[PDB]
Amino acid sequence: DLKLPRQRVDLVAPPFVHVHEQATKQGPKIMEFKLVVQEKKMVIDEKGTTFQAMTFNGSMPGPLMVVHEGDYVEVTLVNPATNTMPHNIDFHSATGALGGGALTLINPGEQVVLRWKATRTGVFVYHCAPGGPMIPWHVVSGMNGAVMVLPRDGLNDGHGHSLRYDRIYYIGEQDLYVPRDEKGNFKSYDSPGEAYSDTEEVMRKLTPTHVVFNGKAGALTGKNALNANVGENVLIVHSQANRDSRPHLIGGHGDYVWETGKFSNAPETGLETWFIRGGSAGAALYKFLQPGIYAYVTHNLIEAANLGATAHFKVEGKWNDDLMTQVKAPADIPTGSTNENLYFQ
Amino acid sequence: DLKLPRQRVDLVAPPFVHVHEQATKQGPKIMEFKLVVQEKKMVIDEKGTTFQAMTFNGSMPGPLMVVHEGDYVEVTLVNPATNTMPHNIDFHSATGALGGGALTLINPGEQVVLRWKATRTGVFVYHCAPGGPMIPWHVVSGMNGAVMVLPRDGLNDGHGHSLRYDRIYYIGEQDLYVPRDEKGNFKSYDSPGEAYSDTEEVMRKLTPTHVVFNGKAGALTGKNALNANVGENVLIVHSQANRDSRPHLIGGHGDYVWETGKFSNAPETGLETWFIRGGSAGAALYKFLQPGIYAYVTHNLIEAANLGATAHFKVEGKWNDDLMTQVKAPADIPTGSTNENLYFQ
Amino acid sequence: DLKLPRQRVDLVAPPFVHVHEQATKQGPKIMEFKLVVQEKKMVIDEKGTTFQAMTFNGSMPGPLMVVHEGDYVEVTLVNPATNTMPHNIDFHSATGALGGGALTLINPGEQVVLRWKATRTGVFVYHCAPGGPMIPWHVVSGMNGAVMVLPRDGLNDGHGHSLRYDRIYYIGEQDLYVPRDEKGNFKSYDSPGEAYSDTEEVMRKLTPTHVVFNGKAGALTGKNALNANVGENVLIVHSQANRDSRPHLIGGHGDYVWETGKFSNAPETGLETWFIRGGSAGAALYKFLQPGIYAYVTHNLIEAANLGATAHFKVEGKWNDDLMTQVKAPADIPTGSTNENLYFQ
Ligand SMILES: OC[C@H]1O[C@@](CO)(O[C@H]2O[C@H](CO)[C@@H](O)[C@H](O)[C@H]2O)[C@@H](O)[C@@H]1O
Ligand SMILES: OC[C@H]1O[C@@](CO)(O[C@H]2O[C@H](CO)[C@@H](O)[C@H](O)[C@H]2O)[C@@H](O)[C@@H]1O
Ligand SMILES: OC[C@H]1O[C@@](CO)(O[C@H]2O[C@H](CO)[C@@H](O)[C@H](O)[C@H]2O)[C@@H](O)[C@@H]1O
Ligand SMILES: OC[C@H]1O[C@@](CO)(O[C@H]2O[C@H](CO)[C@@H](O)[C@H](O)[C@H]2O)[C@@H](O)[C@@H]1O
Ligand SMILES: OC[C@H]1O[C@@](CO)(O[C@H]2O[C@H](CO)[C@@H](O)[C@H](O)[C@H]2O)[C@@H](O)[C@@H]1O
Ligand SMILES: OC[C@H]1O[C@@](CO)(O[C@H]2O[C@H](CO)[C@@H](O)[C@H](O)[C@H]2O)[C@@H](O)[C@@H]1O
Ligand SMILES: O=N[O-]
Ligand SMILES: O=N[O-]
Ligand SMILES: O=N[O-]
Ligand SMILES: [Cu+2]
Ligand SMILES: [Cu+2]
Ligand SMILES: [Cu+2]
Ligand SMILES: [Cu+2]
Ligand SMILES: [Cu+2]
Ligand SMILES: [Cu+2]
Repeated sequence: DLKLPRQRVDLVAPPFVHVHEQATKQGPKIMEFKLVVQEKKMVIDEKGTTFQAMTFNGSMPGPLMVVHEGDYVEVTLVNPATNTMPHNIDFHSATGALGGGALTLINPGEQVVLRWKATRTGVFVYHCAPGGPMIPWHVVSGMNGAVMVLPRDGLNDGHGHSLRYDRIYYIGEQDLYVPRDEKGNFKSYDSPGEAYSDTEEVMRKLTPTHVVFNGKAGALTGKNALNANVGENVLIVHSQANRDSRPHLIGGHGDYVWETGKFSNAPETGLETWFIRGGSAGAALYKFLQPGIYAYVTHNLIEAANLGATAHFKVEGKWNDDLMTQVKAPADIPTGSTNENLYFQ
Repeated sequence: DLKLPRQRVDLVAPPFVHVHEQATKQGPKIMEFKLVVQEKKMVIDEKGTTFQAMTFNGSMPGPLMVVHEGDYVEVTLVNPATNTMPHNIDFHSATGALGGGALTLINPGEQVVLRWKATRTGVFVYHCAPGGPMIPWHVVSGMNGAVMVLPRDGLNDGHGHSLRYDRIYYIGEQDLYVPRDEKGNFKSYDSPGEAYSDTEEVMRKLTPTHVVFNGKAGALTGKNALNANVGENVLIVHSQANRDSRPHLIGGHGDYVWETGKFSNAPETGLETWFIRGGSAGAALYKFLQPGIYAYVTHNLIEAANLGATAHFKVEGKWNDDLMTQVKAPADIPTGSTNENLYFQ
Repeated sequence: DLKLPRQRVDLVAPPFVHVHEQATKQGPKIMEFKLVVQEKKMVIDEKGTTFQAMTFNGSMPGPLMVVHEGDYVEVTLVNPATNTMPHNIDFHSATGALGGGALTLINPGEQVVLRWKATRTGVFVYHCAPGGPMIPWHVVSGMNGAVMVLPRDGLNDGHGHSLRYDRIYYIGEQDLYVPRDEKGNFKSYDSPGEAYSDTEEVMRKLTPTHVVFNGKAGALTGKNALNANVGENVLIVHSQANRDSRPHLIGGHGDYVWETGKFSNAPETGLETWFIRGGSAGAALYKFLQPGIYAYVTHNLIEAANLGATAHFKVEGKWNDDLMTQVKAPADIPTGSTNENLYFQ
């Protein structure tokens, strides 16, 4: 008796995002999505450490879903019989039944269909939440993604001006809790159930062993750097389902930032570093002004450099010497400025 | 020579709140409160772990005090002779003398009377702060609560519209640092002074053993779930005197959120998760739209599920299938969608 | 071919700030600064613990630089041949080349000259970032400071009213990771290179051993308390290059707070406690209303009291009994209020 047109969406693997309109003249639709749970061993760092991951659609994070305010979102959640555990889904975008968790619990060999109305604009976390201690364990094993609910007129600056992005990337940040043996080496297991007891002990001390973007250390560096061009406005959606993060674009800014992630609120302008509260998604727009490599980090630099939480942008274009220039390349310290140099000595 | 009418307030135990007006036509009053310090052993988790608590009025958190802008707050602080330590009180709502700490130090067998003018609107932490290392130790032993200073016209949305709550709950979140023996079992002591040295060692590593609402794991679940009804606007005041928190209402939202807690600032709209900075109180309004169980957590889900930080709301009313429905209950995965399902495989 | 007037600035050691105008009728200038790297052993706590620090200009934090929107900032970075490591500088205020890091790498015996345009208003972190794991290690060894880019019309309240400070202080907060031996005693080293391996192990567990203002526990207490007078509007700039903080002025407030630190955004009013995201600077204005000692802390009170993170203000002036008074000094609890006292018993 919901009498609206239906539109299948084909999801794509992060950090990319399925095709969508920003501003739309379409009316409300039933937007149809499918998520398939996959339990699998995955490589999470550059030394080849593995862990028993649980995922939506085989990725950490799960894929970004994009709809408009007033759409209905009809999600088929599938739990293949090759899986070992029950799973469900909780949309922070949705109203009632623990975000849908209380209507989507499925055993291996089952699927369920949930519909929720997109009444709240912004970027939102979705995650598995089967009950009790299994809630944090499924989330920190990788069962979390995000959904974006755009206003039908697209983004604005909170002051009556339209904002349009040229490109969008979804950065899902994952805190991982990998057990170690007595010598400090990471431990391997043959199933998620076998890893559980040792993993819960690490989780209880609230200190991750790894903090990664797109599921592994180095996943968005080198060959898999994020592309952009000088002049492009880029939307960077950042989610963290369990733990705080402080995003920073090294050599850039957040031109417009919704750090609490909700487009009914005006964005902040010109941030250096923003804050994604654990259990949320946020978003930053930036118009690139300079070519070159840009690191995108959480600005706990220990987590960024030593636990896995660095992505790169490779930006093509021409250098602007008015914004920044090397006036003098590295040279020998004269003599002759010794007394000057002071001085604190 | 302060020539105003006096009004006694009788405090009640959290999560409930003493009777008060939102909007008032009363002028400034001297609002009279009494807090009695109680040192006592308390049960803090579902396994019956005890710890040597220090409290205002026998509860963690201490009770919520409610006054209006321009009121004077006259607090009698009592330290019974059955107590073993000195105590005092610091109101983050108050101006001068370290929030009142420097005027309220009392030994067992003494009481003191402090008056502060409510010049700043919002929700604010109060806590004990006797000096030096005793400041964190008294606070993380449970000596903290909150005070709400309402505007005389009540709450508003920052855009000229009145906001009224039907119900108010005060959620005090407490980080606890319980010593363990060599086998990992929690240790018991005969007095707070005996527990101190071992507790300070845990405190120094900044990782709590427990994170609890209303003083213990499970304190606001089951029989003591928070009641509401569909259509009610509920104000949820959240305080944390020592450590950050990220509140989330599972299956709901924050319709209007003052996460820094101060009603001179417009609230944010439609949040999924908000952020209570350690040493502050914040507040969220929500109008319930769906019946059923709602979990209220800090969205570090490890802390929520495994260290004690989950409350429940039980909401009566009729389900709205337009907002959310189970389109198809759990069923067998057909065959026939195998190739479809993809695909990431 | 940049055809503007040049103005040398002489930096001063924090928490003080070089002379500058708030509002200015000067046009854009090339503002010339010099920073000299100094590696040196420094005392970081009241027990005389030492560590192998790395600094800009011999201080933690490095000094505050102040310029106006549209100025060009020309920084000579010097790495004396007595140093052992390469260094560079990344301005979060600057656009391109990793904030300048990619144009300023210098070996001992070298200097480099970088120019960046001050296109973004606010307070911003600067820090060393030589590459890879050396980025967090140089930052948490003390190589970080801040730059303030004022609007040419000075500060405003976001609602068309000018804000002017009488005094400015720069509080740089530093998380330190000092290795311990098997007995728990802090370890000493003859060089930063010798300290590195043991320090990286502490860094990896994300729990600092010390959290200090102006480079050491007690650095802004006693003789070095910050001075003010009743009626003065004081700007308190707070930076943290690697880790979150939650500033609080005990017995005061933040009258106007830019916790994300960027003056294109209206400040929040009347905060109790604010939040400096790791990798950022923020700023709070406060007009002192009461004389006496004020503690300024991070409101993790364990970090404030037990790990080093307390500063003091000593404020001269006359006490205002309307704002706060001790109605009755500590006295014997009567008898006769026993039944009253209740009650929770
Ligand atoms: O009381 C609401 C509670 O029930 C759930 C089932 O988990 O949703 C249902 O609500 C009613 C059952 O008592 C029915 O009217 C409805 O058919 C059903 O979806 C939860 O969503 C909610 O928490
Ligand atoms: O971190 C403890 C200790 O363990 C060792 C191996 O015994 O390294 C492990 O931990 C390192 C830090 O996480 C990893 O780099 C490595 O993959 C892992 O085996 C030691 O090298 C280290 O001292
Ligand atoms: O200098 C203010 C300082 O004193 C206190 C006492 O702890 O308040 C007092 O201030 C004056 C004492 O020098 C008196 O005028 C007043 O009677 C008294 O309350 C503190 O509140 C403050 O930090
Ligand atoms: O956590 C360490 C280790 O200690 C034991 C008892 O030896 O359990 C203790 O710690 C648990 C986690 O906090 C608690 O659930 C329990 O109350 C406590 O005794 C072991 O069971 C555990 O492996
Ligand atoms: O592609 C930009 C990249 O180069 C740097 C050098 O580290 O800046 C340079 O940019 C160009 C070199 O390809 C030149 O036009 C320019 O002379 C030079 O400064 C970085 O700043 C940037 O990341
Ligand atoms: O904290 C561990 C343990 O080590 C000792 C010395 O063995 O103290 C060290 O650690 C203390 C806390 O950081 C410091 O106060 C002191 O400078 C340091 O030597 C013990 O006293 C303590 O139990
Ligand atoms: O400038 N960021 O590390
Ligand atoms: O949806 N919260 O765990
Ligand atoms: O009131 N601050 O600890
Ligand atoms: Cu799951
Ligand atoms: Cu959630
Ligand atoms: Cu006390
Ligand atoms: Cu306080
Ligand atoms: Cu360096
Ligand atoms: Cu940086």
